[PDB]
Amino acid sequence: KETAAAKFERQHMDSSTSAASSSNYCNQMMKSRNLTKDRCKPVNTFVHESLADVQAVCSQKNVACKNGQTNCYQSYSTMSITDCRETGSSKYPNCAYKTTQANKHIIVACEGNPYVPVHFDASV
Ligand SMILES: O=c1ccn([C@@H]2O[C@H](COP(=O)(O)O)[C@@H](O)[C@H]2O)c(=O)[nH]1
Ligand SMILES: O=c1ccn([C@@H]2O[C@H](COP(=O)(O)O)[C@@H](O)[C@H]2O)c(=O)[nH]1
Repeated sequence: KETAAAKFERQHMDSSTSAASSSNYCNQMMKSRNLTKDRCKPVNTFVHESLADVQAVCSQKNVACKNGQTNCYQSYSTMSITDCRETGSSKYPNCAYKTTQANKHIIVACEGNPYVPVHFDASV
């Protein structure tokens, strides 16, 4: 079975491009990472940095998570990210997304041993 760590990688990691994200990026990426299979996932962020760099965030700035948990960590550096947000006219199974590239600090929740990202919380 897929570990929480592997699920984070599937849902939130895209090291292959620096930013590129054509206007079509989210439409394609959300489908293939199986984020559209059962419903259209409303909001989802992909991070364009190395896995080691995103894993390192788990030892960076400890911040409160949105749900009140204490295991969130904010990256010291900005990172290349793409936000995918479902459009108003998007109709499952034809999931449609607006693609927005940005350079922001990421906030992830980390768990386990090894202590690794398991949830994408926010960007700031
Ligand atoms: O900037 C964000 C905010 C939320 N999410 C995803 O949306 C899910 C649900 O978010 P929320 O509606 O609980 O904020 C999160 O678990 C996370 O996967 C992102 O990818 N990026
Ligand atoms: O603030 C949070 C939110 C979620 N999770 C964990 O992240 C994983 C994926 O949750 P989600 O991003 O699908 O909500 C789960 O194992 C959940 O317990 C946290 O550790 N902290």
